[PDB]
Amino acid sequence: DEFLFISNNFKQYKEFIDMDTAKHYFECRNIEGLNHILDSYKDSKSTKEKNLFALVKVLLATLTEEDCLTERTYLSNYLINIETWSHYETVLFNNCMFIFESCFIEMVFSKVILNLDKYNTLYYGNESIRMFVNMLILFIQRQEYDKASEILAKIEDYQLNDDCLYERCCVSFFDGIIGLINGKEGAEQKCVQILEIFQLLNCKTIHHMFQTYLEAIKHKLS
Amino acid sequence: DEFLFISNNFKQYKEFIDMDTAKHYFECRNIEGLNHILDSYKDSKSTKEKNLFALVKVLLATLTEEDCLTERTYLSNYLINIETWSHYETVLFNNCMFIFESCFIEMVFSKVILNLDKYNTLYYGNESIRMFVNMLILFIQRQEYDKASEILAKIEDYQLNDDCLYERCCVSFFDGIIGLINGKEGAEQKCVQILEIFQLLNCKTIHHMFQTYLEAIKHKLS
Repeated sequence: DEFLFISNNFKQYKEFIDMDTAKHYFECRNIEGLNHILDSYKDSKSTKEKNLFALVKVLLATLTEEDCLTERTYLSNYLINIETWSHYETVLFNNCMFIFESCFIEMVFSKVILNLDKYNTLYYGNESIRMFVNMLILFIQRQEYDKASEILAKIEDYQLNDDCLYERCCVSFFDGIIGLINGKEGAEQKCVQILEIFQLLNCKTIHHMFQTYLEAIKHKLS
Repeated sequence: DEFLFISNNFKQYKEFIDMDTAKHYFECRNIEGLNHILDSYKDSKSTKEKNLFALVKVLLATLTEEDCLTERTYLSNYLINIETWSHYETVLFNNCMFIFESCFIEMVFSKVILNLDKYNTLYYGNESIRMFVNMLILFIQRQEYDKASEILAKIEDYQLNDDCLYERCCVSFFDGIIGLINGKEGAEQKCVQILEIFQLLNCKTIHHMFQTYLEAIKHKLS
């Protein structure tokens, strides 16, 4: 029957939806973001309600140049002081890691690296890497090379856990990027080689993405 | 983490809610019933979408003198042709068993009566009985007494199964009703005794329900 119907009681899944909704609400519509904030300050009592309000506020602030230090520091606080990693906090982190300072991001990453393995027995098995790469990108666009390299070394030591090759591809490619901006020896060779392996397997989407990135970095290399 | 988050894929749970929406839309709101039918004939392709469309059709038709024999026959069809019973169909049946012919209902009772035990290991543990009474009243309100007593005899045979005390109370009360309309021996005594036991424990809601029903039957005894 549906006794699993009772397993609806974990209906905080709605939060996930709302967040996700808001995550794309950020794209265009503003006034209903305002409505969102209205409703979520009507219900500003619980910690996750506060988290949601904080995120919507953050997005609204990037939309309208507003300062939002309260909500920013709140989110940073919450994500730093979480003990055990659940998908909720990984979603939240992946969403709002853009306004985070690289120290906080570094610490959060330092935390996920152990509680990650449940994604590795299990799209979502890539959520991990989807996080890692995101971080890396944000470091390279923030031009924090030592911290990026720190992530890379950490991940390469933790490459022992997952033998998935999209991982090793990304770490070698971004390593190549580091060498590229640092002006190292065979960096661009690594990058363009990985691009070559990407298009060779006729995986046109990913190859397009990473080629676009490499050419964007080359452009910014002015 | 949330690997139970992946178990969102059983998101046909929406149907339940949708159904539930209509369940209270039927009480008052018409216009969004019309909107519902609009959308559900817009999407009249899948079987449960068809089920929902049929239910909304049914409710709007009881509200607004429409015939809805087609959708009636559809619902009857679906509820006859399920092999193994799930909570979904208990919900659907409990919703639309009002416009049904007692024949289909009879077969449904013959089918659900075995698949009941998931409710019996397990509000919802009483849902089974919540269905039965729904049937029973509808039989007496349709004035089909022999069928009602027949069902009751079956339930008393299946009383061996569940030792829940709301059951024996209900069957004793309705048995009393049967004796009351057939004019059998000391029936109303049994009824008023059961009501008495209800009100003695100061559970006024249930006692109120069954007393108002009993007085309605007393009235119709003209």
